[PDB]
This record gives sequence, structure tokens and C-alpha cells, in this order.
Amino acid sequence: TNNNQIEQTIFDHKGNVIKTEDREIQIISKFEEPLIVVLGNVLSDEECDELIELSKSKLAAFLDDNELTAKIEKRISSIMNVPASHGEGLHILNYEVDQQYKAHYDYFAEHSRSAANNRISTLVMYLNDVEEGGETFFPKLNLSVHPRKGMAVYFEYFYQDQSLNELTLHGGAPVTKGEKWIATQWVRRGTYK
Amino acid sequence: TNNNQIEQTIFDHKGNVIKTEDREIQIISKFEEPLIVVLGNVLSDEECDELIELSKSKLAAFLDDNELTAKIEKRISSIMNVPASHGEGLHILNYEVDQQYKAHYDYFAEHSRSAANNRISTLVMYLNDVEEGGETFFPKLNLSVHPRKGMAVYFEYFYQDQSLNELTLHGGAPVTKGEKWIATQWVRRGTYK
Ligand SMILES: O=C(O)CCC(=O)C(=O)O
Ligand SMILES: O=C(O)CCC(=O)C(=O)O
Ligand SMILES: [K+]
Ligand SMILES: [K+]
Ligand SMILES: [K+]
Ligand SMILES: [K+]
Ligand SMILES: [K+]
Ligand SMILES: [K+]
Ligand SMILES: [K+]
Ligand SMILES: [K+]
Ligand SMILES: [K+]
Ligand SMILES: [K+]
Ligand SMILES: [K+]
Ligand SMILES: [K+]
Repeated sequence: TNNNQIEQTIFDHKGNVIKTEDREIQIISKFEEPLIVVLGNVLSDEECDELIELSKSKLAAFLDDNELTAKIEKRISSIMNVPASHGEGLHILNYEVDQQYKAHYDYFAEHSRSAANNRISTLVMYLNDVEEGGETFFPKLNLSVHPRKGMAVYFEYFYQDQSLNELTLHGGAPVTKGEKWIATQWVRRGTYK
Repeated sequence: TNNNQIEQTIFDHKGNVIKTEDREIQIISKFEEPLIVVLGNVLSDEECDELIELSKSKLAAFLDDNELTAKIEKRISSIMNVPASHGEGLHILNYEVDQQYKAHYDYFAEHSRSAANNRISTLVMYLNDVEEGGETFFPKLNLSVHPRKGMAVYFEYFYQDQSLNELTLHGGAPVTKGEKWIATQWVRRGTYK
């Protein structure tokens, strides 16, 4: 269970690359406080296509644990700097035209029961190219990340100053053309298994 | 000569792509005010290598006008939304290890003679991958863009509120490993030819 009692960030990667065990991840841009990092080459095109197909074959939502998800969760754990036992698992979302996710927080309300082991960081991976729309936007920061296949946006909200955590308000913009496929890894403060 | 007398941005591209005449440019992220846009697939790897070689063959600095520079300046003009006659031309810079560009503004001081036709926007294109360091950082915004071959960072400073223009303070971080090659297009308020 993480402890921020003496302002630091969980993500501690320096430089322009993250050399994971099976892939070299690109660091594209950083908004430092609260920490929002745009990452390139997080997933290959083949991995993006298969997470989409796995979500479709299960629909006929969190994915079931095979060898692809475990491989990606280990690579994600190197990126987010938290062991994979904190991750809720790969959650796959699909936005058709005219669908969106309005602005919200990822950490749970303090009075909620899920806040006992609350989330601390999020990684959103873009599994396909969106013809128009579907950007990840942060209203209080006037910042948006646009979907691009293989890329991802990282942001954390484990600050002592709650003002910094409240700036991580974000949503998914309406898809106007095409469709949007994303994979999301939420990281809990403690072991989630 | 541009006129902002009735707050709008010169860059007006919507969506996730910029369909220029010879290339589809990716919109990666946007910091909206002041407008800073991270762009992908701005230059091919072959174009990046040749602008570097052209700078080296001229050293033995602004490049001379051939067909490659005119082709890129036309593509850049579609991105920056200003005719190429406003551009100063492709300026190539090389940072070795232990070299940097400290924080500064791109528009000239108001009492300077170059401020008669002052700059309004800048595009910085990364011509190679930097092993470590060399990020384009904006201190007053706590934002940095890291170098990635083929990508570019766009930002403009033609706002009526001078507070917004003064937030475009930026520099090139010290290169600690490898080297950094960039192409820069500065756009003047009026025709520069
Ligand atoms: O659609 C987006 O870009 C944001 C996705 C998101 O908010 C999430 O899955 O946690
Ligand atoms: O080195 C950088 O990333 C910034 C380049 C720059 O400031 C310029 O060429 O105008
Ligand atoms: K594909
Ligand atoms: K869900
Ligand atoms: K309650
Ligand atoms: K506060
Ligand atoms: K379509
Ligand atoms: K569909
Ligand atoms: K090359
Ligand atoms: K110069
Ligand atoms: K003067
Ligand atoms: K002001
Ligand atoms: K080296
Ligand atoms: K060199």
C-alpha cells in the first residue's frame, strides 16, 4: 500500500524513452503538475487489434487473463512504476459516433467503499485511430490528448495537496466520425490482485 | 500583415489530423491557451536526414532554397495556417552533448527594429532522436515536449492579452546523451519573403 506521507510523483521516468523488458516506450510530452505524460509506441498495432478482438469475442468490460494481457500488464507496470498486482486489469471501452465520457475523476469518492483501496494513477491506451473526435481532455488544465493508435496518456492523482488531484478532471470527447477503442489500466493504492 | 484587432488563434485545425496536400499530419496533444500543439508525422525520416545533410554540406543556419525546402515550407504553411511568404525559411540547429538553449521568447523586443514585422508563431521540427535530454520546455506552463524524429511542436504568440504571449517562454533543455537536430520555422506578422 503506497504512502505519500513525505510532493513526489509515482512516475519517475527520466529522459525520452522507457526501456521496458519487451519494448522501448517513447516519452512525447509531459505536463508536470499534476503529472500527465503522453507516451508513444506503448502497444504494437497487432496488440491493439487483438485487445479489440478479445473484447468483441467476450461481448458475444475487463478482459480475461490470458498471456497477452499478462504481457501487457507487465509492460504497463514498468511504465506506471507500480507492480501489476495493483492494476484492476485491462478494461476495454468502445465509443461509437455520438458517444462520449463526460468530465469526471478516476479516484473514488472518499465516503465510498471502493475508496478503501483507492486508485492513484491511470493509463489510457488508444487501440485504434479515430477519424474525428474522441480526445482525452482535461477541462481545468485546458489540455487535450488526441487518440493515436499505439499511443497512451498517463496521469496520476496521488498528491498530498488535494487541489492537484482535483485538476486531473478529465473525459473522453464525443466521437463525431468513426469509432474509438481504448484500453485503460487503473492502479490502486494497495494490492488489488 | 495579420491583424488580431477583434481572442482567436491563427492555428484553426480541428480534429485529429491535418490533411496537407502531400502528407497527413497527426495532432497528438493541445495545450489550448496559449496554443501549443504537438504534431506527429510532420516530416518523413528521409526528409529529416536530408535537412541534416543539407545543413552539414552548407556548414563546410538558414538553408538555401531548393525543391526540398520549398516543398516542406508549403506543407508547414498548411499546418501553421499562414502563407509561406511569412516564414523566415528553414533554420537548422544542432545541439551536441552539453549544449542547450535557455528560456527565451521568439517574438522580438518591442523597441527592436525586427519588431516592425514581428514573429507570431513558431514550429520546431525534430530531425533526429535524442538519446537523453533536449526537450522543448515551457517553464511558466510546467510543460515539456520531448524530441522525437518526425514530430514537431507548434506554438503561437499573437494574443491581444500580452500575459498569454508571455507564457510562451521556452527553451531547449541540455542534451546529456547523443545529439539533437531541429528545424525551425518562424512566421512573421507580415510578408517576409
Ligand atoms: O476516452 C478517453 O479518452 C478517456 C478514457 C477514460 O476516461 C477511461 O477509460 O478511464
Ligand atoms: O531546442 C528546442 O527544443 C527548442 C528550439 C527553439 O527554441 C528554436 O529553434 O526556436
Ligand atoms: K491493423
Ligand atoms: K466498465
Ligand atoms: K457514502
Ligand atoms: K491547496
Ligand atoms: K467513416
Ligand atoms: K463498431
Ligand atoms: K535515418
Ligand atoms: K541562427
Ligand atoms: K531599442
Ligand atoms: K492580463
Ligand atoms: K551515445
Ligand atoms: K554531431
